[PDB]
Amino acid sequence: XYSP
Amino acid sequence: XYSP
Amino acid sequence: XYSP
Amino acid sequence: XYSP
Amino acid sequence: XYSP
Amino acid sequence: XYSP
Amino acid sequence: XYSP
Amino acid sequence: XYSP
Amino acid sequence: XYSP
Amino acid sequence: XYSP
Amino acid sequence: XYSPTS
Amino acid sequence: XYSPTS
Amino acid sequence: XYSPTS
Amino acid sequence: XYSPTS
Amino acid sequence: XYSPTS
Amino acid sequence: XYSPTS
Amino acid sequence: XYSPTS
Amino acid sequence: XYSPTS
Amino acid sequence: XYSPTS
Amino acid sequence: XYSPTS
Amino acid sequence: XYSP
Amino acid sequence: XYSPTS
Amino acid sequence: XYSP
Amino acid sequence: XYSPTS
Amino acid sequence: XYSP
Amino acid sequence: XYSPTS
Amino acid sequence: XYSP
Amino acid sequence: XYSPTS
Amino acid sequence: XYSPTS
Amino acid sequence: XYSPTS
Amino acid sequence: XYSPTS
Amino acid sequence: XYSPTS
Amino acid sequence: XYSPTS
Amino acid sequence: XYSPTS
Amino acid sequence: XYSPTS
Amino acid sequence: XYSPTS
Amino acid sequence: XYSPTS
Amino acid sequence: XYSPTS
Amino acid sequence: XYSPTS
Amino acid sequence: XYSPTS
Amino acid sequence: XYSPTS
Amino acid sequence: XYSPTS
Amino acid sequence: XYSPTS
Amino acid sequence: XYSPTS
Amino acid sequence: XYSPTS
Amino acid sequence: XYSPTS
Amino acid sequence: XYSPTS
Amino acid sequence: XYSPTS
Amino acid sequence: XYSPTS
Amino acid sequence: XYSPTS
Amino acid sequence: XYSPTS
Amino acid sequence: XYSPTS
Amino acid sequence: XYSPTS
Amino acid sequence: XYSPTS
Amino acid sequence: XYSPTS
Amino acid sequence: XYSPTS
Amino acid sequence: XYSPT
Amino acid sequence: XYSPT
Amino acid sequence: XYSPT
Amino acid sequence: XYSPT
Amino acid sequence: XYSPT
Amino acid sequence: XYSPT
Amino acid sequence: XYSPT
Amino acid sequence: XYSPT
Amino acid sequence: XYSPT
Amino acid sequence: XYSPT
Amino acid sequence: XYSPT
Amino acid sequence: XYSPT
Amino acid sequence: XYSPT
Amino acid sequence: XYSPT
Repeated sequence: XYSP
Repeated sequence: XYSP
Repeated sequence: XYSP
Repeated sequence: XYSP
Repeated sequence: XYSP
Repeated sequence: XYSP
Repeated sequence: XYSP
Repeated sequence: XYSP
Repeated sequence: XYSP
Repeated sequence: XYSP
Repeated sequence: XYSPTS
Repeated sequence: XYSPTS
Repeated sequence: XYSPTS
Repeated sequence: XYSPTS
Repeated sequence: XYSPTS
Repeated sequence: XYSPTS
Repeated sequence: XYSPTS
Repeated sequence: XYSPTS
Repeated sequence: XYSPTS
Repeated sequence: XYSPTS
Repeated sequence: XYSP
Repeated sequence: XYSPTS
Repeated sequence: XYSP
Repeated sequence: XYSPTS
Repeated sequence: XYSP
Repeated sequence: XYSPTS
Repeated sequence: XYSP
Repeated sequence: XYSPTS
Repeated sequence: XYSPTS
Repeated sequence: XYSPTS
Repeated sequence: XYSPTS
Repeated sequence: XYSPTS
Repeated sequence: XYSPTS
Repeated sequence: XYSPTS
Repeated sequence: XYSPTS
Repeated sequence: XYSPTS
Repeated sequence: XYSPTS
Repeated sequence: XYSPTS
Repeated sequence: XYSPTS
Repeated sequence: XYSPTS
Repeated sequence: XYSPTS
Repeated sequence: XYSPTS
Repeated sequence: XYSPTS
Repeated sequence: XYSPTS
Repeated sequence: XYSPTS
Repeated sequence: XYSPTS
Repeated sequence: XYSPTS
Repeated sequence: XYSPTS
Repeated sequence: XYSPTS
Repeated sequence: XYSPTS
Repeated sequence: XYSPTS
Repeated sequence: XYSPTS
Repeated sequence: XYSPTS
Repeated sequence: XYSPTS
Repeated sequence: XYSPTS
Repeated sequence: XYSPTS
Repeated sequence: XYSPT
Repeated sequence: XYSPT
Repeated sequence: XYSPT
Repeated sequence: XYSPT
Repeated sequence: XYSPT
Repeated sequence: XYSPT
Repeated sequence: XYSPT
Repeated sequence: XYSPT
Repeated sequence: XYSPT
Repeated sequence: XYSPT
Repeated sequence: XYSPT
Repeated sequence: XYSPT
Repeated sequence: XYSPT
Repeated sequence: XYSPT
């Protein structure tokens, strides 16, 4: 997986 | 996977 | 995978 | 995969 | 794949 | 694939 | 493939 | 392929 | 292919 | 191919 | 291929 | 292939 | 392949 | 393949 | 494959 | 594969 | 695979 | 796989 | 896998 | 896997 | 995973 | 796995 | 995992 | 696993 | 895990 | 696991 | 774990 | 596990 | 596709 | 396609 | 696809 | 297609 | 895909 | 197509 | 995918 | 995926 | 994924 | 994932 | 994950 | 994770 | 994790 | 963790 | 962790 | 983790 | 994780 | 993860 | 992941 | 993932 | 993924 | 994916 | 994908 | 995809 | 795709 | 596609 | 497609 | 397509 | 962990 | 983990 | 993990 | 993982 | 993963 | 993955 | 993946 | 994937 | 994929 | 894919 | 794809 | 595809 | 495709 | 396609  |  |  |  |  |  |  |  |  |  | 010019 | 020019 | 020029 | 030029 | 040029 | 050029 | 070039 | 180049 | 290049 | 290059 |  | 390169 |  | 390189 |  | 390299 |  | 290299 | 039917 | 039927 | 049906 | 039938 | 149906 | 029939 | 249905 | 349904 | 449903 | 639902 | 739901 | 819910 | 909820 | 809640 | 349910 | 269900 | 269901 | 169903 | 069904 | 059905 | 059916 | 049917 | 039928 | 029938 | 019938 | 019949 | 019959 | 009969 | 029985 | 039985 | 039986 | 039996 | 039997 | 038998 | 037998 | 036998 | 036998 | 035999 | 034999 | 033999 | 033999 | 032999 998760790359905000 | 997930690339917001 | 998923590329918003 | 998925490219919104 | 899918290219909205 | 799919190109909406 | 598919090109709507 | 398919070209609607 | 198919060209509607 | 097919050209409707 | 088929190669139209629609 | 099919290669249109829509 | 299919390779349009939309 | 499909390789458009949208 | 699909490899567009959007 | 899918490999766009968005 | 998916490997974009966004 | 997914391997973007954002 | 996911392996970006942000 | 996830292995970014932020 | 999670990479804010 | 997660193994970044921040 | 979590990498603020 | 988590194994960063901060 | 947690890496502030 | 967690095993950083701070 | 926790690494402030 | 936690095993840093601070 | 292989043995599609209908 | 291979042996399509209908 | 392999034996798609409908 | 190969041996299409109908 | 393998034996998709509908 | 190869040996189409009907 | 394997035996997707609908 | 394996036997996805809907 | 394995038997995802919906 | 295993039997995810919704 | 195992039987995640929602 | 095991039976996560929400 | 085991039966996490929320 | 075991039955974490919130 | 060891956590049985015999 | 070890977590049986014998 | 090890998680049997014997 | 190891997760049998013997 | 390993996930048999013996 | 490994997922047999022996 | 590996997924046999021996 | 590898998916035999021996 | 590899998918034999030996 | 490779898909033999030996 | 490769699809023999040896 | 290649599709022999040796 | 290539489709021999050796 | 090529389709021999050697 | 050891699970004999 | 060890699961004998 | 080890799964003998 | 090991799955003997 | 290893699947002997 | 390894599938001996 | 490896499929010996 | 490898399919020996 | 490899299909020896 | 490779199909030796 | 390769079809040796 | 290649068809040696 | 190539058909040597 | 090529048909050597």
